[PDB]
Amino acid sequence: TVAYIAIGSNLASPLEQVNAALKALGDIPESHILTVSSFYRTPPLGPQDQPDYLNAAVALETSLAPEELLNHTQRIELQQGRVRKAERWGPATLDLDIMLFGNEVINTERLTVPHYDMKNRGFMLWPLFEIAPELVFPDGEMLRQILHTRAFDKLNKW
Ligand SMILES: Nc1ncnc2c1ncn2[C@@H]1O[C@H](COP(=O)(O)CP(=O)(O)OP(=O)(O)O)[C@@H](O)[C@H]1O
Ligand SMILES: Nc1nc2c(c(=O)[nH]1)N=C(CO)CN2
Ligand SMILES: [Cl-]
Ligand SMILES: [Mg+2]
Ligand SMILES: [Mg+2]
Repeated sequence: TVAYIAIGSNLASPLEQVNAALKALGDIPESHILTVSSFYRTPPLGPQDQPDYLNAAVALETSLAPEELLNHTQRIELQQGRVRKAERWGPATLDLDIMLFGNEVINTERLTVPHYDMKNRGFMLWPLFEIAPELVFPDGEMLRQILHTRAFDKLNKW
C-alpha cells in the first residue's frame, strides 16, 4: 500500500532534519520510498511565536499495518529530538504525519486517516499534489479539484 507522509520541521536546522528523516523513512522495514516532494518554507499555522516550517511530502510503499508504520514514524521523530509541550501546534524538530494510507479510512484512538486537517492545509496538499497529482481521496474527491477550488496560496521553495 502507498502511504503518503507529511514532513514538517521548524526547529534545529529544518533542512538537516528533513534530510535525516528521509534517510530514516527509507530504512523502515518492509517499506520503500516511492516519491519525494520539493522542500517548501511555510509560515506557521497556529501560534506565531515559532519559526517558519520546512514542509515536504513522501510516498512510501509498505506492507506494514498502519499503526506499525506510525510506531516507526514516531520513533524517527524521537531519534530527531522531538519534544511535545502542552501548547497545541507548537514547533517541532520533526513532525511526521500520515496523510493517507492507500485509500483506507482509519478511525482509532491512536490514528485517524485521512489526516483530520489536511484538506485545510496548503502546506500538506501542495507537496502531496506535486508527488500524486492524480490522487483521489477515499470520499471520492479529487486532490487537483480541491486545490483549484480552495485556491490556497502557492508555496515558496525552502
Ligand atoms: N494520521 C495521523 N498521523 C500521525 N499521528 C496521528 C495521526 N492520527 C492520529 N495521530 C496521533 O496524533 C498524536 C499527536 O501527534 P502530534 O504530532 O503531537 C500532533 P501534530 O502533528 O503536532 O498536529 P497536527 O496533527 O494538527 O498536524 C500521535 O500520538 C498520534 O497517535
Ligand atoms: N506551516 C506549518 N504550520 C504547522 C505545521 C506544518 O507542518 N507547517 N504543523 C503543525 C502541527 O503539526 C502546526 N503548524
Ligand atoms: Cl476523504
Ligand atoms: Mg504529528
Ligand atoms: Mg502535524
